Amino acid sequence: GPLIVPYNLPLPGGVVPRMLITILGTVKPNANRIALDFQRGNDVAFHFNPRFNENNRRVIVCNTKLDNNWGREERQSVFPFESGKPFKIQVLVEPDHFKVAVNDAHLLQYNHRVKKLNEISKLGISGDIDLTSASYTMI
Ligand SMILES: CO[C@@H]1O[C@H](CO)[C@H](O)[C@H](OCc2cn([C@@H]3O[C@H](CO)[C@H](O)[C@H](O)[C@H]3O)nn2)[C@H]1O
Ligand SMILES: [Cl-]
Ligand SMILES: [Cl-]
Repeated sequence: GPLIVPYNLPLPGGVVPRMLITILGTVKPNANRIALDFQRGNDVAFHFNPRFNENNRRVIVCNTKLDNNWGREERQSVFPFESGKPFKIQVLVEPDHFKVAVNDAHLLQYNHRVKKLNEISKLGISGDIDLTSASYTMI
């Protein structure tokens, strides 16, 4: 049975290198967006935002939100998600960046702008997905 979206996954004591977060789900048909939000309190340390129809293009927007202001976006035109299809997102925390693979293929990395990794204590998962699983493990 699917989890309820938007879904909140506590990250006890924040994130740390060698921490692997795995999100399993299926994209809804005619999906418009997906969002992962690694949060430090109200701040979003790492925002991972696949957009299925931005001016008829598919793009993943990544960014950080500090004191309610979004920063400079990082955009990646490789777009492995497809409406209707099951996906696996793996977010591996490394010393200098978040490393994201989708369906076992490296997708992008996002350098740490928020430095207090052990305060990034919650992951919000939202958008047009049926969420199957969300978990973490130390590798
Ligand atoms: C290609 O240009 C863009 O096209 C967009 C529509 O597809 C919008 O018009 C953008 O400007 C408005 C905007 C800003 N944002 C926020 O960006 C955050 C990450 O930086 C987060 O994703 C945040 O949720 C989200 O609302 N969303 N829309 C515009 O810059
Ligand atoms: Cl699609
Ligand atoms: Cl910080």
